[PDB]
Amino acid sequence: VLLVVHLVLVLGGDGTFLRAAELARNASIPVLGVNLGRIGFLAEAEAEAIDAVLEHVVAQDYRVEDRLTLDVVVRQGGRIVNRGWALNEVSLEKGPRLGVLGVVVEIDGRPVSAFGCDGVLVSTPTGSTAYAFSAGGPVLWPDLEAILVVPNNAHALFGRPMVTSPEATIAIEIEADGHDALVFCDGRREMLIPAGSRLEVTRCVTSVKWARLDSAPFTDRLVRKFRLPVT
Amino acid sequence: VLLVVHLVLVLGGDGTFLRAAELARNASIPVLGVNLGRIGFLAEAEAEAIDAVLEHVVAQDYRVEDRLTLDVVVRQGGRIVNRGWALNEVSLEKGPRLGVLGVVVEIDGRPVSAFGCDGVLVSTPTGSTAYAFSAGGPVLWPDLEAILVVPNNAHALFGRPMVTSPEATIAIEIEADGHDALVFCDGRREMLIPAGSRLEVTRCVTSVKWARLDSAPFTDRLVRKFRLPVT
Amino acid sequence: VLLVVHLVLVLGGDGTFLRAAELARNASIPVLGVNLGRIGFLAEAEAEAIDAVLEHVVAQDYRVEDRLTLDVVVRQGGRIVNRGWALNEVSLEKGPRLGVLGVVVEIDGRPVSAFGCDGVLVSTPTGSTAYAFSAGGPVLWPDLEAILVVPNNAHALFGRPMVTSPEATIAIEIEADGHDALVFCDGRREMLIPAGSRLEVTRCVTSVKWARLDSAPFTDRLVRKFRLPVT
Amino acid sequence: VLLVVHLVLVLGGDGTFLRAAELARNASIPVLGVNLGRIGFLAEAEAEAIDAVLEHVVAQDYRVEDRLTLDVVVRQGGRIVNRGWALNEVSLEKGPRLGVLGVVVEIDGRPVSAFGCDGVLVSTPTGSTAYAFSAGGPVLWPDLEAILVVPNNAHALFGRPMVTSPEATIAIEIEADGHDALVFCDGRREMLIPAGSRLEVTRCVTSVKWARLDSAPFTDRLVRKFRLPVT
Ligand SMILES: NC(=O)c1ccc[n+]([C@@H]2O[C@H](COP(=O)([O-])OP(=O)(O)OC[C@H]3O[C@@H](n4cnc5c(N)ncnc54)[C@H](O)[C@@H]3O)[C@@H](O)[C@H]2O)c1
Ligand SMILES: NC(=O)c1ccc[n+]([C@@H]2O[C@H](COP(=O)([O-])OP(=O)(O)OC[C@H]3O[C@@H](n4cnc5c(N)ncnc54)[C@H](O)[C@@H]3O)[C@@H](O)[C@H]2O)c1
Ligand SMILES: NC(=O)c1ccc[n+]([C@@H]2O[C@H](COP(=O)([O-])OP(=O)(O)OC[C@H]3O[C@@H](n4cnc5c(N)ncnc54)[C@H](O)[C@@H]3O)[C@@H](O)[C@H]2O)c1
Ligand SMILES: NC(=O)c1ccc[n+]([C@@H]2O[C@H](COP(=O)([O-])OP(=O)(O)OC[C@H]3O[C@@H](n4cnc5c(N)ncnc54)[C@H](O)[C@@H]3O)[C@@H](O)[C@H]2O)c1
Repeated sequence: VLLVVHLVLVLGGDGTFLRAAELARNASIPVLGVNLGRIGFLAEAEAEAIDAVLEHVVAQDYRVEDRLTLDVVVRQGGRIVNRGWALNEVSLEKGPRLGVLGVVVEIDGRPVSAFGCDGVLVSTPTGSTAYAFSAGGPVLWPDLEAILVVPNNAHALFGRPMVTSPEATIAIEIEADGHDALVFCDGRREMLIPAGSRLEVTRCVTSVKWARLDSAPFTDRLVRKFRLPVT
Repeated sequence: VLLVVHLVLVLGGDGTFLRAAELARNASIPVLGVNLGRIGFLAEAEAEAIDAVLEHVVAQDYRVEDRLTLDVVVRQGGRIVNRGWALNEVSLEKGPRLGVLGVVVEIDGRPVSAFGCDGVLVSTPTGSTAYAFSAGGPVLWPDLEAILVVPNNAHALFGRPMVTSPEATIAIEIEADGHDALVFCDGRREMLIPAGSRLEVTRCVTSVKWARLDSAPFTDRLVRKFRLPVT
Repeated sequence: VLLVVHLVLVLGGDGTFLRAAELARNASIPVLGVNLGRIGFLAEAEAEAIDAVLEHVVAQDYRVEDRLTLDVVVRQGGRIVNRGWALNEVSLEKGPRLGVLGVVVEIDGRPVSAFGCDGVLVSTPTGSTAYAFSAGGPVLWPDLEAILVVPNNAHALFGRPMVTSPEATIAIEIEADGHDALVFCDGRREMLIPAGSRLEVTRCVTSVKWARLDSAPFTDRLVRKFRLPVT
Repeated sequence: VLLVVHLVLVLGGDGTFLRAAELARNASIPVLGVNLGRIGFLAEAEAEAIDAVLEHVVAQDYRVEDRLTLDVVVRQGGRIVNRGWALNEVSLEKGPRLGVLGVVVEIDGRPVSAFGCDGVLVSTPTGSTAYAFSAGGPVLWPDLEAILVVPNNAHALFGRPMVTSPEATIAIEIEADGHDALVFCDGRREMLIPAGSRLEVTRCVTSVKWARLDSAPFTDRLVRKFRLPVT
């Protein structure tokens, strides 16, 4: 049992959760998280109804559901040249003081889209209401089994989000003649994506573990924290 | 093994499968079909290499996935007054020479959003590439197990497509105080919705049955039928 | 100075202005109105501080901008068979118990896109916050001089809203080979469109006349009527 | 008369054009540009029908139309702390190895939207078919008079593009507690946007000059170069 702060417990926020989640996954030990004042999505609770929280983790009140989390590898011609993971997503991204980045999205070996773009977001349903949400994404209910593909500012006619089945092979091909790209996962863990390389995102063998205290619907979080006028 | 035209076999189009597959639906027997010149999505075989198909119908060579399908009934407080099912999706539609239709959208029995609109769409993943796509909805992998909610011309701040978990219950309550609506199922099977009714879609217990001949990736159908510019 | 209810004065709603403003339209005399409790966009005055308004109607204190309005006629090869005008917009709409409507979209007499759909919308900038908004269209500043094209539930790769120059001619040719459609004007004034017709909208020579009482910024209307979350 | 390369003439592409355009504006001298093989939007011609090009610039075949171009100022409390311009746009942007950037969009002194975001794109109609296009933007016909406001990946419920009248005051307020932001214009001319600062985009007194050789419709460029299936 462990704590990361301002079974796994975390007392802070979404930023700290995906920080939490990293090891909690790593150690196949269910993560648990509670808000510390600052409003954030992923946190099952606020820092106000506390005692019950801790108590329930001692009284053993929660569950662990297989949240899709993704494994990312960059490989240089046959040759895996880098590996990663993320609870939220794998953000393919261009440098900042740079221009449009050339990229090919292939799913299950068919290239579904090519374009110039800020980058590509392949996100879990678990993180469907983040950046991918930012990029026009649909909301995915955390318990789905699927992969979310949402391009980042694509100079293209077609960039409609695609949601494929949990078992497919998403590939971003980085143009040779172009620039080194970037990958960040859940906000951290940058890696370099050399031009000519090729991203490849897939489901990771070990999903992370999500400790539900209130076994209530996503619909209850989603409206309250986003402030949906359900009028 | 029956034949239908514009084991189940059909020589027509999308509405011929929905017609064909309609009857087979009750007769538990997997649907299979050939597109008829003019672009048709769900046809595993086309109006060009039709003959060759036959073999799979004679040797009975293909496989069947239980595609998520949806069950719908309109109810006025505890009184289920009608039910429908769908291959593509279930569109609630306002009267035809009418105006915006009054609405509150509930998911998980939780109200997510209220508004006037053309209406709201509830789709099977396979229907995400039909009406829902046109109406602003994302692409879902056909083999998915999940439900898609797309509001139809919603005079709203937010009408983002929602991809729900198959273990859900989507319900739209129709304004009593206003006009009676319409509901369609696979675009066919229209039904009349009393003002004040409550729409309610859920994962259908009896999937449709699919005759897959050539086990290629969905990205190959999606590309040609949609003619995706990987330009 | 005439009064209409759910100088031109009205005590109703958006469709009461469109009704009121309708007749005044021929009578060249600026429209002015008060919203009636339930949210109404175009009302420069509301159902709360109504009385105070009056002054501007008695002292005749306000000003008039010539809001771009549009002229529409349906023609079958050189034969203009009907015409309409609009405050908000001009929606081509498919038959009501029908299916997708066949279409080629031409702007500047150049074909930009073809498809089936619910239909296509042509709007005055003031109509961009009405149907066109709901149908996927952007917000245009009301005082604009420009025309907005928004396709309505278009089974297409690309149906991006188009904001054209007022010095243009937008034309949608309706499939002959298929079904007859419908066209509306301010949602009212429906017209029947023969299959094969050719829709043609252009900058209307005779703008509507606007009675602006309180010279505030449009962002103040837009915020309250829309209730924009600057949260 | 002057040339920038691989009255103003330019022989290269869109990248070089907005490079061209900078001074050509600066020296109130109409810009003119011709493709040099590499496909790009803004260039009136290709490097294949050349002689006529040059010739027409000597025979004086073209025109100069007042393309909206924008003036940008960043000011530190009353105090203008930096000024800019751009033919395309003013891109408000967060650092790259950073997180969501806090920002308030006010038009004509009413704050229309606040959110966390990659940044804000305020673009001319002249550049409507670029990044703003990337960010979900509508296409604006170059000759319009308007300002385009398109947020860059906003963690917000509402980020609908807004098109206001040419004479309004767009303001992005950079949160104090946040991070220094960035501005790039047409790809160049970076400037630093300190937290607590406040962006302010407006029409620049001197529009740039666009030299039309073929006085044809935008619709002709737009379909050909984008490859619109107008089928
Ligand atoms: N929308 C954008 O422009 C943007 C900026 C970069 C990062 N992000 C997301 O933020 C996450 C990291 O956050 P940060 O601490 O680095 O701060 P940040 O400045 O990058 O902003 C992140 C915001 O998104 C929220 N968030 C994080 N993960 C989420 C999720 N899965 N679902 C819903 N909301 C979530 C956080 O609470 C915070 O409000 C990344 O995993 C990425 O998904 C999106
Ligand atoms: N686009 C719209 O706004 C709209 C309006 C009416 C109904 N529909 C759709 O019509 C479908 C039934 O089609 P129909 O054969 O009766 O003809 P139709 O005249 O209603 O037009 C259907 C169009 O959608 C295509 N289509 C049908 N199912 C599809 C699928 N699952 N994936 C991709 N494309 C598909 C057909 O090829 C055809 O081009 C319904 O499932 C509904 O989704 C769409
Ligand atoms: N949302 C849709 O899919 C849809 C379908 C039918 C027609 N319409 C719109 O209906 C409008 C006429 O409205 P109605 O009074 O006859 O009632 P209605 O029953 O057709 O609903 C109109 C709704 O749009 C609002 N509205 C009307 N004009 C507006 C404007 N210019 N800006 C912002 N909001 C506006 C009204 O307040 C009302 O909420 C037409 O101009 C058309 O744009 C929209
Ligand atoms: N879509 C994106 O993700 C993205 C990336 C950054 C820059 N841009 C745009 O590109 C421009 C600068 O181009 P760059 O040479 O630095 O290369 P770049 O790598 O930034 O890509 C720019 C692309 O946009 C095209 N372009 C530039 N201005 C345009 C316009 N006004 N309308 C239509 N297309 C245009 C260029 O031809 C090129 O294909 C900037 O002004 C900005 O508008 C957009």
